[PDB]
Amino acid sequence: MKAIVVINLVKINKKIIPDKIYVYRLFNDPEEELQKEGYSIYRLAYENVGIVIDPENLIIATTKELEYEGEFIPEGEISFSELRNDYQSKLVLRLLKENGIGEYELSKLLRKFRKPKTFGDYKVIPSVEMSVIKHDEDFYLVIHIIHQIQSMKTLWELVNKDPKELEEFLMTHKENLMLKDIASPLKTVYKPCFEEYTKKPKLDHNQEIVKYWYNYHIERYWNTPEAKLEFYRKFGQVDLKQPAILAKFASKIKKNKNYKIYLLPQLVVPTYNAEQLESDVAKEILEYTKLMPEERKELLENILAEVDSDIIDKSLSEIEVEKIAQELENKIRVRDDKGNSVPISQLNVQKSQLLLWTNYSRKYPVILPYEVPEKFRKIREIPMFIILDSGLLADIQNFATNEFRELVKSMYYSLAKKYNSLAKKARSTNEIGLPFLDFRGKEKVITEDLNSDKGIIEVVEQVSSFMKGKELGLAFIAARNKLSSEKFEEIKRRLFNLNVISQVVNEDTLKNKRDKYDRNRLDLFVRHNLLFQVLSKLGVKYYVLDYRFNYDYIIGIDVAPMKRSEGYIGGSAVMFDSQGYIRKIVPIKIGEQRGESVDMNEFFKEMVDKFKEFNIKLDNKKILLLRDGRITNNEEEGLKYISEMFDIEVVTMDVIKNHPVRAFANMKMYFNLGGAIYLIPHKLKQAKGTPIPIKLAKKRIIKNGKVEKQSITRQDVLDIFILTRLNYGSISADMRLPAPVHYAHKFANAIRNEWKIKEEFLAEGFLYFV
Amino acid sequence: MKAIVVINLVKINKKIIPDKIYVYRLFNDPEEELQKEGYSIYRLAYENVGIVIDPENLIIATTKELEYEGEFIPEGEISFSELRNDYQSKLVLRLLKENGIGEYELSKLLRKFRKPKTFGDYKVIPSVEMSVIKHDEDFYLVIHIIHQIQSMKTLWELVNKDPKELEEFLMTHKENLMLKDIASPLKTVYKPCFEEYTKKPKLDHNQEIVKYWYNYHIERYWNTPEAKLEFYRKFGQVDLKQPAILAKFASKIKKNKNYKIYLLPQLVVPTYNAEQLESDVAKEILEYTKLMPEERKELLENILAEVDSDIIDKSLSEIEVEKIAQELENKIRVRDDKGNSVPISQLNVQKSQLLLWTNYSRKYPVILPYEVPEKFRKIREIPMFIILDSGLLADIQNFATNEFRELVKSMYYSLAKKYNSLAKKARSTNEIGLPFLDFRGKEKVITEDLNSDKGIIEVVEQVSSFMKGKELGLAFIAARNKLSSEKFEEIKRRLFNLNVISQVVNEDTLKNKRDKYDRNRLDLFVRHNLLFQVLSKLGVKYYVLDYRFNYDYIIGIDVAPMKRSEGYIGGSAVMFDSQGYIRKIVPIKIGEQRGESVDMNEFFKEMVDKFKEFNIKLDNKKILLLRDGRITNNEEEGLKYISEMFDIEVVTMDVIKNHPVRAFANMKMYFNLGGAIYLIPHKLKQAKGTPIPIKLAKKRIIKNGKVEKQSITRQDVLDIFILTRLNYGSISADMRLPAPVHYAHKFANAIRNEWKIKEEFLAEGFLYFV
DNA sequence: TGAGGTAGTAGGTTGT
DNA sequence: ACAACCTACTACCTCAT
DNA sequence: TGAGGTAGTAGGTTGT
DNA sequence: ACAACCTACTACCTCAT
DNA sequence: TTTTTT
DNA sequence: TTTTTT
Ligand SMILES: [Mg+2]
Ligand SMILES: [Mg+2]
Ligand SMILES: [Mg+2]
Ligand SMILES: [Mg+2]
Ligand SMILES: [Mg+2]
Ligand SMILES: [Mg+2]
Repeated sequence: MKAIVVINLVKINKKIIPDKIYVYRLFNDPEEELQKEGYSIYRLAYENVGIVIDPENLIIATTKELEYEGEFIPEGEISFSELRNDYQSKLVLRLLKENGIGEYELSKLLRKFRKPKTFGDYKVIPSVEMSVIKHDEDFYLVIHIIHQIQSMKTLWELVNKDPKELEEFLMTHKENLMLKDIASPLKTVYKPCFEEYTKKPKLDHNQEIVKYWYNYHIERYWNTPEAKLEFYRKFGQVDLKQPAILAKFASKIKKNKNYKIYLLPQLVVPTYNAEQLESDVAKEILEYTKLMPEERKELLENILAEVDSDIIDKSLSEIEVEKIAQELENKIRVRDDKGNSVPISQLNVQKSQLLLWTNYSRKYPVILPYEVPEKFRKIREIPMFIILDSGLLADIQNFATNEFRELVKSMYYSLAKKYNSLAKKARSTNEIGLPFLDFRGKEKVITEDLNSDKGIIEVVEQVSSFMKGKELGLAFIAARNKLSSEKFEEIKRRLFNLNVISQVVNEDTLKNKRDKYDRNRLDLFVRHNLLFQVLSKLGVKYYVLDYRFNYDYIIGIDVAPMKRSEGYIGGSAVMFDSQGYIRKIVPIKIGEQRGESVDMNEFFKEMVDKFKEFNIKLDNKKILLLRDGRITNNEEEGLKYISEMFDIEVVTMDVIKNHPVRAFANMKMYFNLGGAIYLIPHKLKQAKGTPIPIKLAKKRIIKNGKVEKQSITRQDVLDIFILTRLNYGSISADMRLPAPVHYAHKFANAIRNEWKIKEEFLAEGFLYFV
Repeated sequence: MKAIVVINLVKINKKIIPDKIYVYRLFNDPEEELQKEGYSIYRLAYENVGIVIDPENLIIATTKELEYEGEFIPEGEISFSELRNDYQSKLVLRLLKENGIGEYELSKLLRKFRKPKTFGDYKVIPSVEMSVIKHDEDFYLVIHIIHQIQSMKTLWELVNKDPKELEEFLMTHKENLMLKDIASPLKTVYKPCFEEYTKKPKLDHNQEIVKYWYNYHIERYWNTPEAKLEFYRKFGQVDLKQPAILAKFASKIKKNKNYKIYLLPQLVVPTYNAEQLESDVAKEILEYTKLMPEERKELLENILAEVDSDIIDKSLSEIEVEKIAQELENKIRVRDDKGNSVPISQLNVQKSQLLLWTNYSRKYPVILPYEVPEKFRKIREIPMFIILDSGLLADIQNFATNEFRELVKSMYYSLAKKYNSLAKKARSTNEIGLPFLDFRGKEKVITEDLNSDKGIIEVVEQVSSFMKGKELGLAFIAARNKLSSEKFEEIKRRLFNLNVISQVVNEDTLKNKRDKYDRNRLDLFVRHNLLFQVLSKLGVKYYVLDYRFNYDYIIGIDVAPMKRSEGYIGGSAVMFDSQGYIRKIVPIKIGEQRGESVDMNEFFKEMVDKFKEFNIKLDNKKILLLRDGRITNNEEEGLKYISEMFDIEVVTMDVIKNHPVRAFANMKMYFNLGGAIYLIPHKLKQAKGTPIPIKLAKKRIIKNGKVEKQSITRQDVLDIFILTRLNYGSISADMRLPAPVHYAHKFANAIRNEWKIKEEFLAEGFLYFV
């Protein structure tokens, strides 16, 4: 099918294209030839109305003649047609500013129809973001409406000038509080310092220090007789009862991490966080930053109407989109009562209703898991523990215990008996069957304070003592609402170290997610999701795709920052076929690295010993590589080297999720724009908000040490959309990313927290990190 | 016993002690109140004849009145007696320079009796290093004679100006070559850039670039008409046939690692490395930097004789040392023919002659291993592989194969049969016994190019295919001389991943270490060492100490850098007793960190689940903690927190191996100086050189959250000396560091290369990283 | 990389 | 010219009867 | 931390 | 005012007959 | 509802 | 000397 939709793009008149472009080459960084801190090769090319076409060799392209006080050589001339499309778009975007078409102007135009509002102590201000895209031979401007939230009160006029209140404020927001200094014209963000173990802030009470810093702020920046008037009006006199906060830089470009700083809690403001604000106010600050497609369309049309210039057009652009058929969603292969491989279509049911029979067994068909792991043939008995945070009230603890026990016995055991016996065990003897989750007897319910080291030590000691001689166990943790991080991660890591798979539920769910009719029971949605997630963590694949993929492997790659270091960690997820029609999932860990660039040589070496069929078994094996972000130049250069030796053919694509392009409709679709493909694979069930598409770009084929660029066809889009529909963490899931990228992200995040179990469950689809 | 020895210390006249010391406090870094190049708080205190007594708060102590162009406050006055001993010593050292007693003067005085020599293209220059120590109430100056090696030829006049020769030089020293720019007055060191995979340098041939850089060097630094004369005399004209080398900073303080640099191979020199120089010249450059104790004594006495000043004395100092008895070395507990526990004393044999019977069995007693791992009760079968680098000649390959097979069968199997049968298997049935190392049949000898990725892949494939269904194997690798790093480590890591323990021998050993009588056999020393190391890697402890230690555990801690990251890795080694008389070794991995400071909270949490007896079983457990280096303030602060909860008592000591203090004698001894203990535990078997002592300092006791400083007694020194004599990597070993620190270093280095086997052999004494 | 020792080259962290 | 210390790498030299 | 979506705050790497 | 993307964290809102 | 089933 | 011993 097809349709016509309106997108937030406006055409650009061709008269803006420059006639003559000069090219210059520098010999040294402008920051060193001269001495002006902050000056870079990009600022020099910006001030001359130009772009940087070679950052390594310092080669820039300019419209005017270069006005530089250093050393350079002119490399000649160039025409607009000899630049690449990206640089053409960047140059056109730069030229749009010289005609008054800038973000500073369009934001002011927008703020005539949407006014900056004030909620509590914060202000929300609309703004726009502008980009340029070359579709075929015409340039289009992309305008995206965003909001910014700022604080109108300093840290002094927030705690009512009581130092103790400042102490509570600093201590209760220890993890994620940052202070921005507004008295400076750089607006640098700092982080407060805290004492180890004992917590508590690090204040210093000394009048001389505060006097020196206040006078330094006056003298260094506002060094005119006039400016001191607004300095005294904005912040007042030199308050002396205010302590000084120990703080460090939030960034690291300056480096030299011995730079102590003293912050006066009178010239700084908190940045923004809804955790430090009342719920009734956070509800209305939100729902103002989210706009329906119609509101965006009317606002953009008004902005275009109130622009007086020939350069840009007066109406938004319309594009032709290709709709996605409904039949594509219903392409999964579940297994029925007997043990067949019936499509889910021929049961008059949808994927969401997959465990409705376990509570009724009279109105909905009985549906059984498609795949069960191999180690469950020998493993038939699994201990289960219930851990409860002592910070909850007794009624909540009893409710959580009862809910966990009922979930295990009433819901899981029915499936465990209908699968193991009714459909399997042909004559008193079968091999693969669902295990048994004990929870039997006392001393398996642990009630310790999970927010302290002593409680965690006691919990670990108890579980380890009970776990002697065993190899796989399950745990249900009922945690409090305010459980700090580095304690959640610690609990999960120390439980994984004993080969115990854990599932955590927080207090707010146990108190506000009660059922519709029976208000003394957990909601059906939550219970079904919990059972599905536990089954997926135990290695059971409840359904598989009915699609037939043309490749032999599908690999997703992602990179995550380290916890306490300056480095990065790579992670990947690999899906095999062995016929095309059925897939498995195995996570692969790539080593540490210095930047966001995966060493493709070490990845394939690690992907050879973890295999049996090799990458060159008998003939050429085709590999599909989806990259979260973009394929860097080093990754592409290192793929030709692998293709030279291993004799494989790689097809690489880039998946992007943060782009300013929007389509003003609510349906699953895709369209081709600027050489890339924008795909909306999901539908929004909430009233307020606009769906964010997925950008597929830069498809290329590498073989025999050669790279050939290609264009994305319809089959690739259909394959990506099909891979989108494979989620093992939620039955009623409508996600955006494809499965390999989605699970590579989670595996990288798990490695960041050093969550490893046995290295042998990973090979058979155990997904503890899901 | 006792003796009197001469140490390189000279007394200092008390008249130098200052009368009045001023104290000042700054408000901001002098690099920011003003704008200089590298001005710091330490340079400011140096130029005012003073020290920095508080770096965090910027509090400095000065002798003169402070002359500063910024903001500061005087904190009052202080007397010399109120400073700590370290700051008193630093102040006295600073005051020694104002009287002409500096390194620049004493080095010039020394260079009258030792002249700077020239070997090949390098120059060796003597110099001195000076320190100050306060022993009881008098200050002593420590003078240490060192040498410096510099290059008198640029990179241009080293390759005879042939660009191809320059390419060969750059490619053959790719790993460890650095270039220092001598045309600059900062003498900054750079590292050349190379192309990935394909290797080869990164040169740029362009006359304009070389002209610009040469003129920039002339203009920026030597900006006087006179200086250009020596610039033209030193380096010559602007040579134009010289390419430009791509290079980056060797350091990282500047950061911003996109700042490429172009180096002219005419203004830079190699720094120094004996790998790039002829062997006959490297032999004579060495043996000139090493001095016997007598030469050092005469040189220092001459230096003191030719000093005209009252400030320092005219003769070296004499100290009273306590000798170490011979009986202490012979305190190991080996096990005899029957299987008893006789001390090695009652056999008329020494530790080195521990396997002389396996070749004679008629002149020396038969000696059996004390301990054998528990996993060998079930394991009775071990595959053995022989891997040979294809870069060796055929005769060397055959010799290596024959030597490995003979080592396994003639030497090991005799022990394996005398232990398993003659002494064990009382009635046809025993449990613990030595396994069998196959090398059975062909297809267990692998000959592939180990310097390339293809050869490593093939080797891994073959070993993994043969290793199917097994759990422990052994490998002997015969590698070439020039085997580059990152290939050795890769081979070891990929072999460990298959649970194969490897031992590597290089080509130079197989060609020059032939036996005395039979020149077609490997030397006895090398063969015995190889067998001992293999046995230790397999978990067999051939001997244990006869000492009785007063503590329950001994823990050694070390920190190592990361390979591709900016971070650090902690490692530790723990020795248990369970009675005080016997010891086991278990390595413990501490997590990643940002600096050289181990998180003591996470270490003890990891040391609880890896235990069974806990740190608080029934009563107080004493822990001894030896730190490689020094205990940082954060580590000490985090130990009181642990002592508060876990109810343990920790005794911490600092072990230092790089200090300028020397004793002019050759015997095992120790003495007390400046509050620290200097211990010489080994004897030098080479003619040239002086033994380097071990500095034990800063003993302290932590319990109930309280820290009490203590003094090192004789029992602590005896314990450290006894722990020194426990090495499992060499039978004829006389090392310096204690065993826990020595093995913590190796475990940290192994973690740096990610060498992990199964996490279950680690807990029971396997030492694959030794 | 037989392993330990004594010699060099370069760089980093801590201090409190 | 900020002291003390760590780390990585390279080279020779000696070991038991 | 039921899991996914849409909204904010801050920071980093790549380009070639 | 260097684009164009990634990461970490926080908050609400909706889900299957 | 602090289990079954064999 | 590209093994035993059971
Ligand atoms: Mg990414
Ligand atoms: Mg990700
Ligand atoms: Mg989860
Ligand atoms: Mg260390
Ligand atoms: Mg070490
Ligand atoms: Mg070794």
